[PDB]
Amino acid sequence: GSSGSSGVTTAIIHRPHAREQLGFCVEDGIICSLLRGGIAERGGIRVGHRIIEINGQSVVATPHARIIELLTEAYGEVHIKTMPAATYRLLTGQ
Repeated sequence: GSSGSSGVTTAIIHRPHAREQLGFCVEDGIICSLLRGGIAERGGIRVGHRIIEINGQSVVATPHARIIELLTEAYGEVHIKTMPAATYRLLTGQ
């Protein structure tokens, strides 16, 4: 691609199996720890960043509980949109 708007980080997780862990630990819609040598790292998951959208679904105002049910339902090609709470907030602060 040519038109690139550097801003929100987008990662892609490869979940070939359902009975397989994820590696990345999410807390209140915000990743904290990441499994070393797993998928998250491969896809593009980085702790500290907050989740605002998943599999094409706005979860910025969605309760973790649900977020989990969603991500889980999404297998194989999972699109997780990560964003730094700092920037996001500052953006939607005005």
